Amino acid sequence: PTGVGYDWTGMSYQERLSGNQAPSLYAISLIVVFLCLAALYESWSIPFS
Amino acid sequence: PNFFIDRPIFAWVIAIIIMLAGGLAILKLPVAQYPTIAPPAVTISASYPGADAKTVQDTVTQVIEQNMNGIDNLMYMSSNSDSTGTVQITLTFESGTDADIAQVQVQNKLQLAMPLLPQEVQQQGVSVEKSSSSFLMVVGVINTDGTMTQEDISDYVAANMKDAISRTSGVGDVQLFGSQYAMRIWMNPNELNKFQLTPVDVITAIKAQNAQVAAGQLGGTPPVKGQQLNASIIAQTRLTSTEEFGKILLKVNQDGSRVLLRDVAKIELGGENYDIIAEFNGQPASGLGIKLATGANALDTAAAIRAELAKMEPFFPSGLKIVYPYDTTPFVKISIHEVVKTLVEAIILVFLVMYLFLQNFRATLIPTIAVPVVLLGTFAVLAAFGFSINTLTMFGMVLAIGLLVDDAIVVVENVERVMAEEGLPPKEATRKSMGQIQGALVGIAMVLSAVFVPMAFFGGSTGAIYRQFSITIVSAMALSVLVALILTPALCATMLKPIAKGDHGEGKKGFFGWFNRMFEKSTHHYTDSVGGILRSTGRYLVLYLIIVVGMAYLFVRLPSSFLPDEDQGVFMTMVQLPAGATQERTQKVLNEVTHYYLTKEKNNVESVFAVNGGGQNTGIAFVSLKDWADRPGEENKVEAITMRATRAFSQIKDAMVFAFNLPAIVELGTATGFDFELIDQAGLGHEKLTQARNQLLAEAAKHPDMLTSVRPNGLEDTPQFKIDIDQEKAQALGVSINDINTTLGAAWGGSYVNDFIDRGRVKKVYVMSEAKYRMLPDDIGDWYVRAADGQMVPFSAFSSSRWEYGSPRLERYNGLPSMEILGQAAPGKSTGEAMELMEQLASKLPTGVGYDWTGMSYQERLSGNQAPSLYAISLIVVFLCLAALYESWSIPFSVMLVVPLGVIGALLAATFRGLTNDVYFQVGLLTTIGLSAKNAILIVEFAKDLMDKEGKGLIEATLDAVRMRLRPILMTSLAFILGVMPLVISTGAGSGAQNAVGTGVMGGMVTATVLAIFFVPVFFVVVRRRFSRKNEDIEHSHT
Amino acid sequence: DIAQVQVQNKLQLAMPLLPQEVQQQGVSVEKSSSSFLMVVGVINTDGTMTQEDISDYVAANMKDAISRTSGVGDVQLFGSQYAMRIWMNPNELNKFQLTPVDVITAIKAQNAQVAAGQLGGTPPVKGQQLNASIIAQTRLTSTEEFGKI
Amino acid sequence: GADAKTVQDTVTQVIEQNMNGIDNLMYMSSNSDSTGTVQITLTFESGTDA
Amino acid sequence: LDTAAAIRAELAKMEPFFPSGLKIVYPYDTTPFVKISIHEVVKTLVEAI
Ligand SMILES: CCCCCCCCCCCCO[C@@H]1O[C@H](CO)[C@@H](O[C@H]2O[C@H](CO)[C@@H](O)[C@H](O)[C@H]2O)[C@H](O)[C@H]1O
Repeated sequence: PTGVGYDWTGMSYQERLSGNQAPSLYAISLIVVFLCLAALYESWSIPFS
Repeated sequence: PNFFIDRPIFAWVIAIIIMLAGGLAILKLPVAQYPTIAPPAVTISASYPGADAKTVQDTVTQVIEQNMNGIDNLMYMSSNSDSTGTVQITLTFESGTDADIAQVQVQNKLQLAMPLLPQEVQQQGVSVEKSSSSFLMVVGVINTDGTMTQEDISDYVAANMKDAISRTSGVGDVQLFGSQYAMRIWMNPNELNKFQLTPVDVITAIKAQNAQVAAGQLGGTPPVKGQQLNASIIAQTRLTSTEEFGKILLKVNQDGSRVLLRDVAKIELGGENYDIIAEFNGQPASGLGIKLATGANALDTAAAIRAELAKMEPFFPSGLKIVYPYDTTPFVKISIHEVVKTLVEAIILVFLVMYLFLQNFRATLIPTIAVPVVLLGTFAVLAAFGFSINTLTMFGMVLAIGLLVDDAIVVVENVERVMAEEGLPPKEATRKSMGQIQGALVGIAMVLSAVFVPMAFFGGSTGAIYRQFSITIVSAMALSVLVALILTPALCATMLKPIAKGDHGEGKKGFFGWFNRMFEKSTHHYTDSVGGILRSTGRYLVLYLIIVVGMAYLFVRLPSSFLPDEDQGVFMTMVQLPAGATQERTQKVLNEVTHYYLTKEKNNVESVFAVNGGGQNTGIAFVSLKDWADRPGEENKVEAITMRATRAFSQIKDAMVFAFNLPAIVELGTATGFDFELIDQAGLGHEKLTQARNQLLAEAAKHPDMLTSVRPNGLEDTPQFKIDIDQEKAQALGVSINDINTTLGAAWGGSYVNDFIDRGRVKKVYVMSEAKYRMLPDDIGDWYVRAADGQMVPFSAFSSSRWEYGSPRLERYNGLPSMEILGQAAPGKSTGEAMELMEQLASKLPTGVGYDWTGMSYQERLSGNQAPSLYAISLIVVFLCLAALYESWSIPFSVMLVVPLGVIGALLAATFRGLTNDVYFQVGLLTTIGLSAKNAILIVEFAKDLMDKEGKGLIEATLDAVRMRLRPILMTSLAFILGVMPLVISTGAGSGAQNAVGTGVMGGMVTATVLAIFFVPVFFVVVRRRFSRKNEDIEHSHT
Repeated sequence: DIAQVQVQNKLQLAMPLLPQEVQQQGVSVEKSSSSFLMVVGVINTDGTMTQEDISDYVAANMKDAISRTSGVGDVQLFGSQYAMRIWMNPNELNKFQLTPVDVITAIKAQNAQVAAGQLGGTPPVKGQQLNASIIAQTRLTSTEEFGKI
Repeated sequence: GADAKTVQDTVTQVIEQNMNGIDNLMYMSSNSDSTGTVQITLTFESGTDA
Repeated sequence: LDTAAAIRAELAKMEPFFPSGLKIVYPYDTTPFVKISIHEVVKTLVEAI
């Protein structure tokens, strides 16, 4: 009924945390690797390739 | 550097990364109006019901000032002992101490003296609190139907909202203003003398019939073997209603009928205490003071608290509505809105200059990219070092905009300048040009951070204040020189368009460049001229000395504020009734004040909070004003508002009432002025010291040419009421003195006796006299004390009564008896001098009359001997760095000599606006100096380069140099002064700052550069004439 | 600091289980030294005063601000502060039919402050004009007034 | 000797209103027993100074 | 050496409100030694230069 909600805590809280962390983490990490290659290698292309 | 010219995209990558660290830093960057600035203060508060000033000073105040030994980093200890029975001891610690550790040490030394306190104090509370007087917001609570009083609303407040406000995001401390529902029994004296009863019986029976009892449990361990049942055994449950307390027994008569509580007194859920009485526009109200969480954003906490109350709005009882007296937040949104507008605006202006001078969209696109970055990164390094977006940090940004604007400009310019001069394709041009300005750039970085780090190391609140700017600006400057060394040269080599040798695009533009000629012509005019002013020198040295001396005179004749007072959307008008006054009179003058603001300020005043604030004797009104867009004019602003209000309450009253606007940062050293503390040190009487204070009243009032407005900061003695109990007569009749005093006490002050439990919240239970039977001294006759053998004795049988004098508010300083004395320096004179004359006057005072400083006068007494040492370090570090950059111990003087030329024009205009030598003015001063020196440096170096690496003469060289350095100096100062312009001519929110910064700066830039482009080569050329014969002249060499 | 406060914390778990003589005579928690950092001496050349007078001056004018210096662990006082000292006469006590108990209880009665009160105290009556302090049983200041006990 | 709904609206709920402005707090959870016990657990941001 | 200097300022401050003839004396203090002892290491370093 109305106003009866849910949560995870302890164990399940921290795992909701790793879920919530997955996408941004491959986002940031993937985008860094990009910069680093475009930087070491003077190319815009090698990063897309 | 040279490196990135060929590695542009490496440059872009670092740019990007600084940007994303920046943008990230910016998305999640805290905001408040000002950063934490005040030394840590913890106040211990406790109340002793019924007590007078000396009772709380001499039973509790002192037991704590004796047990507060060995706590880390004590700065000073200061206590009020109010006749309301409350005692408040303020411990301020060394600036930058762990707030928390301090407080816990304090709370624990307290928890150890706790057994040497009286019993009422122990049960009434001793609290240890961090004392920031800065509440993020005050929400007022009202009822449209006017259904309830204040005590009801108040209890509602304590019962429903503080829970859901304190759960709101960003809300740190939540505080309750008012008295909750407590069980209030108003005794009836005649009704009690009736039945052979005293307050003793009242209290004692009340204790019997209302508590819980050490309960017990069935099947309890260890049970018997094979046991079966185990559950809770309910005992004496605390009483729920008045209706049950009426029926509690006080005395059984012979003929059986019982005498209940209901009989002898009026019984009601009442207020816990009724000293403080509040109206929001005449409608009764209670209030909440919300403090922002630590490391929290102010504006969201505002918006969240607001959505939180708005949802709860429909479940408010009949007619109750939420209102807003106080909110630092909307002003914060608008000041910040205006700083962003500025930074962006200066960017647009730089664009307009760069275009309308270099007239090529790509060139103008570069600096456009440079600053957003330096901005972001700066935002980031400050994010890294953990600052916040406050007035000090953002205006610390504005002040550095000139350095950013200039760093980018110098480079793009010199490059273009090189192509236009020589006809290299863009790259080789940029390499050449970076080649020209590189050594300078690292140099400038070193001289700039040489004037900006020393100001960081200042001490106390002022030093904090400075550290904000110092760091803000070293970061902006740092990132901008690097951007200048890494990206921008690469941006030039890349997106910059080649310009034909000997171009200058002279004329050609029928529609446009009818200007380029004008500027070319005037540029030779210019060279012509400067050579002429090196042709004879003397005049211009005199002229210089003139300017310097003027610089100084003006300097002396300048005012010294701390921070400008700003129209902050709210202010307060505080009220003081004559000594001895009552609630109703004070209250009267308040209703008159309130109605006045609502009358003769109908177009302005939005709302008034009247706080008849215990003690009675004083009252106070917190005042709200409508949004800034509906108070446009000059007479509609706080200046005028407060003036017309003090005009109102000046003559026409029997009570003194002033109306004022607040300092910006709440805990402000009042500029010219001081906090003197006069201390008693010999086992001396309060009498003697008060009379000593009178003496220094006479001695400081006799010196108007130094000191101005010297005052005590407390409430003077008032007459009090002495009731001398003939103990003999009491031991005679057989009455117990414990019973006489404890009954008397219960009668006029009251006694906290029990707790009760209403609706599922535990609340207090007091017992006092009904109003009308404890008011005027004759009421003493109305009360009775029963002996051990059982008979009634009126009080006028065993006591004598009289009037006398006493002090209601007993003050202490660092453990000893003292009297606090505020004061400021004569209209012209300085605080330091005044403080000195105060020492010479107070030196006239008695043995056991010693003196000391605190707070404002403390902070101002120690870290003010730092100014000269820090600018000594600055002069020497800056000098040493330049001595390195040029290869001379002497040439540095040719650039250090410009420093007055900018300073002079700043104070000029600053006096012409009659502003004040404040922080904003001063960091401005530096900034001004700083660019004056950068440009001086670029010119000096260019000259020298010509002399050396080309073997050009000295005079020709200076000419050439200054010539190639004319076009940029102008572009920048042009851009700057033109972006800054709005700071000077802007009102709207908070523009006291905007103007204060802007003025000195703009004036500064005008005289700075207008002087620079003539005095620099003079400075150079003369100073350069204290060096070697052969070489001299010069013009051969060998590359 | 942290240590001091955890230890002081377990000490609060022992505090209501300690007697009142102990509680009111003083329990102290110190992160202090092993030995003496220094010893400050207080004297009088002319010998105008005895020694206990000097001592009183030491706990009355001086000791409080020394134990508050930042960085000072403990102060020890070589001597005692002035306290109102009553030395009973035993035979004199059997004489008048009295014991030390009477002494204590009576001394408690004739010497304290008391929840006094206020004329015009809130809530006053409508149209009230007076609001002032009611002075009560004052604690006794001198030896002589202890004589009359 | 006290009961549960007694300890919670006299001791527990009184404490959770003073736990405002505690830094690096993740979640708050409290038990209120008639065995005489009342118990409050504050779990904090991962890595907070204990 | 610092707690020392602070106790000096507090005491020097307390001197004047003392009664008739009172004087402070110095029986014990580890400090003058610390200062003067490290000071002789200094005289050394310099003369040695
Ligand atoms: C912002 C763009 C820059 C262009 C602005 C040009 C205006 C210059 C304003 C102030 C500079 C002083 O201007 C200059 O003063 C000196 C006088 O010492 C003149 O110099 C002249 O006078 C003195 C004698 O009086 C002679 O030794 C000198 O040979 C002679 O040519 C300059 O020819 C004159 O132009």
